[PDB]
Amino acid sequence: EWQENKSWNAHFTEHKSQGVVVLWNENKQQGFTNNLKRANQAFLPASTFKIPNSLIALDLGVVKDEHQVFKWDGQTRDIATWNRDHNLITAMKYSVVPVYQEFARQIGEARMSKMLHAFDYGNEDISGNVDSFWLDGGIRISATEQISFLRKLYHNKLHVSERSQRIVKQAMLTEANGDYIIRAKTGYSTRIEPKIGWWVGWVELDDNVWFFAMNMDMPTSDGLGLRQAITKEVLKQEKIIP
Ligand SMILES: NC(=O)c1ccc(-c2cccc(C(=O)O)c2)cc1
Repeated sequence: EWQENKSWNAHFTEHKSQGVVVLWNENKQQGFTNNLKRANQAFLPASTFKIPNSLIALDLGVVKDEHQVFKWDGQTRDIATWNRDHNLITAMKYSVVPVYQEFARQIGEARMSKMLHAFDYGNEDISGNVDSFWLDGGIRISATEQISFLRKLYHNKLHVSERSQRIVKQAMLTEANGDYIIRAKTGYSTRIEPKIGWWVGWVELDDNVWFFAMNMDMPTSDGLGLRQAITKEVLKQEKIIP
């Protein structure tokens, strides 16, 4: 079941923004959104693709564990935190594209395609460069499809090892306190219009889990913080978090 709650539209417009938030109550098996159509609108995943990319790299032995160090290749890029050594945890944290492009080249077209078919991930189309298709290739995924994929990961039901799924869920850790845990990944798609931002993941409570997927128009990088801020306004209104 899916319910549209148009009162949530204010969380976008009052931030001078436009987008969709999708929530899924795991215990009750019910979904909610401010915009049913945009909840099903398919976009480039951009850096949210680091979730499936991590899983594939781990399960094929491209990445040995969350401590293996991926050396900076010495090229100075415009994002300062990219110009250093990383492991899987910090590469996720800082959304280090060049590390994951190396992952993708080592995975290769055939294995990448097979894995995304097995994951039932979006349109399963990797057309483009093997090392940039999630940024300017043919792959597309909607917010509700992100939730489908995340629910499989949470329950260790994807067609990779349990170990691989546990490690990626560790690398997705974003916030934790006495009230909730958030495991999630941001995305920022700029190479093809429309420019958008993503935030997808879930909120762990003592007695339930709330999955979420949001995207929003992102004409400038100045609004990137709104990905989390808008989502948290929805979570607070629904009393999922204080
Ligand atoms: N102007 C830009 O092209 C640009 C590109 C990427 C980032 C970035 C880098 C690291 C983490 C995140 C993030 O959202 O978590 C975003 C910022 C700015």
